[PDB]
Amino acid sequence: HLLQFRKMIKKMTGKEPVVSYAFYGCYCGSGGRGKPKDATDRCCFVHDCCYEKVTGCDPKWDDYTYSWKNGTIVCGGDDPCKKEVCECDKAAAICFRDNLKTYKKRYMAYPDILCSSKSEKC
Amino acid sequence: HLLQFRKMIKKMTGKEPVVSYAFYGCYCGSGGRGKPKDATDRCCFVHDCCYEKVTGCDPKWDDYTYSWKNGTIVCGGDDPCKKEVCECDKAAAICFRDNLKTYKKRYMAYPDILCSSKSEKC
Amino acid sequence: HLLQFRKMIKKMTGKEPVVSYAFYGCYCGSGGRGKPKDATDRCCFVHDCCYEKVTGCDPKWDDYTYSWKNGTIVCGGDDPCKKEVCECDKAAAICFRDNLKTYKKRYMAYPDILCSSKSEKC
Amino acid sequence: HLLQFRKMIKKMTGKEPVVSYAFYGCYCGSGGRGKPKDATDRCCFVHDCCYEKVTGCDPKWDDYTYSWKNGTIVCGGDDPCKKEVCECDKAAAICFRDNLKTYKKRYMAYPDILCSSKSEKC
Ligand SMILES: CCCCCCCCO[C@@H]1O[C@H](CO)[C@@H](O)[C@H](O)[C@H]1O
Ligand SMILES: CCCCCCCCO[C@@H]1O[C@H](CO)[C@@H](O)[C@H](O)[C@H]1O
Repeated sequence: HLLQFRKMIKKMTGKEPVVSYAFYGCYCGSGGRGKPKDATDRCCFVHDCCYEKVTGCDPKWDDYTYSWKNGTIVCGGDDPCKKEVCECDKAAAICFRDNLKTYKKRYMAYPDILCSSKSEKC
Repeated sequence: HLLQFRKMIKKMTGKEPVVSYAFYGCYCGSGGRGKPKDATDRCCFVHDCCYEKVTGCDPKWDDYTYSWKNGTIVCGGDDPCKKEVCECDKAAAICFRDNLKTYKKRYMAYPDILCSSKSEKC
Repeated sequence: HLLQFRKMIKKMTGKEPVVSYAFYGCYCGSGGRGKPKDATDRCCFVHDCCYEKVTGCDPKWDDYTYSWKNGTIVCGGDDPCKKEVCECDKAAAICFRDNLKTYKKRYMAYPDILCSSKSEKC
Repeated sequence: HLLQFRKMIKKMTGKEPVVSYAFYGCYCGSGGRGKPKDATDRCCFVHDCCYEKVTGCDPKWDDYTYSWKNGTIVCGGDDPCKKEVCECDKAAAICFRDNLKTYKKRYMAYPDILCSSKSEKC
């Protein structure tokens, strides 16, 4: 679920996801188009590619089980699909954390009309 | 150029493109996500696939030359790229015209958050 | 803080504020222009007028103290400014609740370009 | 009309208005909030104040008549209202031209949530 993803980003980043990542660049918002603006935007591009590979369940609205075993997110459960989407999220949150240093405010709330016409492939 | 595309849609549809198509469904707005809501939305999905195939120029901001020879849009010029994008637009405008009968007001200004998580491939 | 405001709207409305109100009409989004589209949009117009009257602090990013004493939001604290902005929020959330019946989906994510040219005065 | 305004900015600035000014700062986008970010943003703030003074017609969607007599935009017509809005536009385009030197890319597509809470008065 996006609300679980949100909690992962918050803890690993220290920022309010809805304000800082929900509309960042060209891929963090809903969908995605053109070429990723930067490192953080690439995180969203990859996460987008991740959700598309998920077939058995709904990555957006399906709840998955996870824990913070030793400061790190650990995805569990017997459902390989929901765990699959949990890993997509875990990887994205860590991706945001690693590239926090290159985070540009000019990119949050970035207008999609300004995104390149040719989109990068997963 | 989107402003030329707009003139094609207006003449072939009789509607103000900025109001009636700029935010229609899941693909007519900027970018696109999930599954096309309907016929008209499919027009935008295809047009989106069209602009992605264009490599040599900018489909969004590059001006191309065309004429209305015999009530039909005719794309000209020596530039194969700009003409290529002109055909993308010409096809979309005609696509809107043919499916005008299935146009649903409930779909203009459609919230992207409600679009499917798995997007259709070109 | 907007994140506290968001919690008020959620509890009083039952809807995710970021999806259902962050882009509603002509005033709920950032800023505001033209004439309020409907009742819900008027809630935002008034809330906008409320934040403009606040002088001593930052209504958007300043945290205020409040409680849910008896199913109703109660604003506290010794700071008259922060409490002032808490009341702006409290009033807006209740405003959304009372007009939930007239909430129109066609208005969430409403394009600002379509908003009237002459804006109503506070 | 905004489409005429757009042609003025293009000729006087050499930039695509929809990309470079439609989302610049805190006032160039639709509506406006807080304090102008810079000189260019002030152009939009003033233009905003200009459109609000117009009463007899629609500055956004009403067409006015003008010409480029001697490299300079000249507003004509017998309609004082439409001419009134033509001057608002003419002044803004010139304003953009004069401050092109201070144009900051970090400000195009600027997130309105980051705009000051107290808006400047016309
Ligand atoms: C009125 C309800 C407010 C709930 C909190 C919403 C927080 C997100 O707010 C949104 O941020 C976007 C970019 O970040 C902007 O483009 C939108 O104008 C703004 O509404
Ligand atoms: C589609 C036409 C866009 C023309 C470029 C406009 C440059 C920014 O111009 C702004 O446009 C707003 C709407 O976005 C208007 O409400 C404002 O009057 C104006 O400041």
